[PDB]
Amino acid sequence: LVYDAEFVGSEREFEEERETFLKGVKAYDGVLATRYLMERSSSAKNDEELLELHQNFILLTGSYACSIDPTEDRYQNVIVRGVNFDERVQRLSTGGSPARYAIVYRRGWRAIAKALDIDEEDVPAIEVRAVKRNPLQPALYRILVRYGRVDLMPVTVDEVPPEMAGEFERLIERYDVPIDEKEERILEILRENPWTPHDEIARRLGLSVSEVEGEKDPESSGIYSLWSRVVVNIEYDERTAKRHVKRRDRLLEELYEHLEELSERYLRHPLTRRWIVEHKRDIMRRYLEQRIVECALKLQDRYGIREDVALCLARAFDGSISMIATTPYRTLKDVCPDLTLEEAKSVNRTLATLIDEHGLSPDAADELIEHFESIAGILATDLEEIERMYEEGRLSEEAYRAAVEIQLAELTKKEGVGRKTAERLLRAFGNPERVKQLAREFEIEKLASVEGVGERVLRSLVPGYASLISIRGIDRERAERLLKKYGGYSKVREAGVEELREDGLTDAQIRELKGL
Repeated sequence: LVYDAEFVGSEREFEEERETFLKGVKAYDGVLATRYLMERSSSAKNDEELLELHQNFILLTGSYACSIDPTEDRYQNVIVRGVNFDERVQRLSTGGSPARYAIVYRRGWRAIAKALDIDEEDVPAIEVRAVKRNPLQPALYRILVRYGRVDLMPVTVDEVPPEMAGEFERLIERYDVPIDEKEERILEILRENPWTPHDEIARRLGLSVSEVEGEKDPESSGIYSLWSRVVVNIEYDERTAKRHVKRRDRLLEELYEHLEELSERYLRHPLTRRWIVEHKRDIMRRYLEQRIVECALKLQDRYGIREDVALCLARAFDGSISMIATTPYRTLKDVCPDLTLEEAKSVNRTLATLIDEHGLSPDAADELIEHFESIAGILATDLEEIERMYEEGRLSEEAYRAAVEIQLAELTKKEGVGRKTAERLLRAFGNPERVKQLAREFEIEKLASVEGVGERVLRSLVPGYASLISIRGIDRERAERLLKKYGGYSKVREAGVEELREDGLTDAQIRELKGL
């Protein structure tokens, strides 16, 4: 399966990027060496200063990865497992660097390491998908890298705020970000355990992994997209960035200094940086083993896949189920030939949705998955872009018709909304998700300025709009004020009487609002 990229930046820019990449590899080797050590014994798995060091390596790994491709244009033709990521990024509403986008994926680093001709080390991996022992809220960790947030990524366990870990919730709240129904379901689970794995969440909510995740953009739906809304609203702080950059280099030497010292307690040979480079492959198969295996038995007992195949797919994808169900049939079959269509539908639900429910060829299905990754990715794409594509004939007739179907389907699924009204809306604002995002943001005048949009469609889209306007004495203009003022319906419902009478609302209105 193809991995590849091409560097198009200046000679001086070229050397800068390799300095960054090579440091990140040095940081990620920390994460691996600490893991090797703790699976050696009982005591090692329970040594406190060992867990703490493990985490500081993870933080530094994240920091250098934020620093890849600062000008958003040093690379082109980024391919991961046969798919061009340039195109992925350009269709997303905020665009951005396809290099950092590629690094969020298991094995994505291969594309970039080719372009930079990295050969100074065996298996020069940078990975950023650490879950159970992550200092930060995991999903958030990934989205900081995607937007190159050198400034926001902390570089020491000590400086990690409770708002990026323990109460990640305050961060959402501080920026008035709109959240949808599905997203509310997710956060429930995370409220008890913020380090709950995505597939486990998926199991307990009866949803596939891709619905849980979403697209790495504000204009989508899932924990990924939710975070993107947030991060894009924090303004960039040039000073912190500077501080982090001068402080980070020294830490990497200090941490390695700390590892050797501790390593002597559990071995007769110390873990020097030299030993690590020496025994790279040896050190990381220990990690990959259990990972691959825990994933092969899952695919058998939770998915009913023959043992030979389960073992094949696990290996190919470095033990990630997430990655497996973002992958088109033909390529899953390409590396695992005994794989039946039935069995592949069992792992990728997106696939089973367009075939069993919408009714397409496996060919058109693989098509849509290739260009847009998932159902969510189709909805995050502008209706007129879709057309432009088919215009120059990149989408097949069967594929083009289907995308148009799924997009309107997201609107016409509702109570009062019809075909042509949904079209005009996508024409005025681009895509469905931006429409729903605006409806949660309560911009009502802006929406009713479109022809076909009256109170019947506002009662269908804007949450708590029906609830508020059906009150006697309140009008549109007024509903917009109050929902914006307090943020959301229930925050009006549960507001204090002093506050609400301050807004000129009478007791008759308040009683009914509270519902007394």
